[PDB]
Amino acid sequence: QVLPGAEPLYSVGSRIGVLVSHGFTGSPQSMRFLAEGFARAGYTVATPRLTGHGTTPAEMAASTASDWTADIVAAMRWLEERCDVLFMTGLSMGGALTVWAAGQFPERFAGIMPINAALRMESPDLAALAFNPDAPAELPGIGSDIKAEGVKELAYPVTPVPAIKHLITIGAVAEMLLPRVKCPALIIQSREDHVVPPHNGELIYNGIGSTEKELLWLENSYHVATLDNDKELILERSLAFIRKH
Amino acid sequence: LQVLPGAEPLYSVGSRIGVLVSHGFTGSPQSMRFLAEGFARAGYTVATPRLTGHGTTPAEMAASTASDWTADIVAAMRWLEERCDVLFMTGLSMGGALTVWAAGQFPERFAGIMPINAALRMESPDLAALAFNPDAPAELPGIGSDIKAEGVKELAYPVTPVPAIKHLITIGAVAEMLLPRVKCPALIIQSREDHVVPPHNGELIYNGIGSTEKELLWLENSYHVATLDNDKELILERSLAFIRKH
Ligand SMILES: [Cl-]
Ligand SMILES: [Cl-]
Repeated sequence: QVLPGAEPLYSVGSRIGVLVSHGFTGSPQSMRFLAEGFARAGYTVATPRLTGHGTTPAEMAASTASDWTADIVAAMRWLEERCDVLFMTGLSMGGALTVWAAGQFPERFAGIMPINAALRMESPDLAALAFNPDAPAELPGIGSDIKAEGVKELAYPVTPVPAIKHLITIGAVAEMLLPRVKCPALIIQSREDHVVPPHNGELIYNGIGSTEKELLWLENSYHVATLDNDKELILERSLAFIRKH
Repeated sequence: LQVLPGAEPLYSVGSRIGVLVSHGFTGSPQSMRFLAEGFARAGYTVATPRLTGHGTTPAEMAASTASDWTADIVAAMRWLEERCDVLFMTGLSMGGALTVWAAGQFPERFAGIMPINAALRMESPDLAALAFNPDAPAELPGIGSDIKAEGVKELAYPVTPVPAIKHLITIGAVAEMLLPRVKCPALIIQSREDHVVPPHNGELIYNGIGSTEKELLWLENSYHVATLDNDKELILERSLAFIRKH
């Protein structure tokens, strides 16, 4: 059973496609505005629901980084059916999957837009839960770090402790893949972010092999930027980035 | 399954002070045997485990994970705690990343650690592109015996099983992120020249741990599998010295 509001978005338009990925404990709700923005400009758009997300925390507890990378591949194949040119964007772990897909399939994307990508969590407490034989099954949730007032994210209200190692793994693999990324990149990072360190944007800008790259700092959003004050700016810049690459 | 000849674990019961000795990815206890026997002849209780999927077949290793390997280190820690009041841990490559992981994960538990050429950051795009690759082969060419001393052989698999690669990187990253939590005394042993794991890994550890007592020992005459190499004697001697003094 899919929680209401967490369903995936598949829209068919032109032969230019965009893959949009949400992050860890979240769902396609956090990406909907953006996804809709691209479909409305006429692009084909795949915004998958990642395995164990938008259902229950227990399901997520049993999900892995192999599932999630397979979800991105499956969405790339859906786009390659409909499309000649692909872009990918994503929030947080979705932004790490974006970097991962572009390093993994270096010739396949015309461009990427990672947003607050979670390559390095830099958290000793989080690392101390990855393989803790004495840890609770769940902690309090990671959701709704948003500057704009009265705005809600559909995400689990808790963090499933067995899934934590898989977040850290996707980030690590994406960081090591950075020099293999060569497509144009628009790296969007919140200047203040209380979930993923802002330095991740510099990390990406400084490590990729792309010759065409820009680091765009968001001044009016925290972590969930795609639902925040800068959501419209993200859409505008990303539409211009698509149009020009 | 049958354990390969030479790949048997080493367990030795001795005093109230114990040492957990961990080998690395595609390797086996044989690469740690010289060190482990040394600590046992000195009278210490010694656990040198055979990691899940290792010293059997590359197919069994393909089915083994980082949850398996950290659970192996946890059970060796439990075996030592039954027999011992004080614990140390040492290990080579992924076993040295596991040594960092256990000292960060259980910060009061160890009196000291000696990671050797610890594999926290492989810094290899080619490896990272095998981690979740839907088109990769089942096996690659092996990583075994990067050894400066001529003639010396390591008992490690002759191939790298591709699916196990994601777990190597996971352990290294979790260890790296735990570094500020490592507080016990540390002897970080690193080969100055290493064709497997970047040498800068020793600096990374030295600079990131919270330990007030720490030493970086650079090995001038060994490559990666230093526990088998020209500097093996120096490593045993300084590790025994480190144990007596902490
Ligand atoms: Cl995330
Ligand atoms: Cl290793």
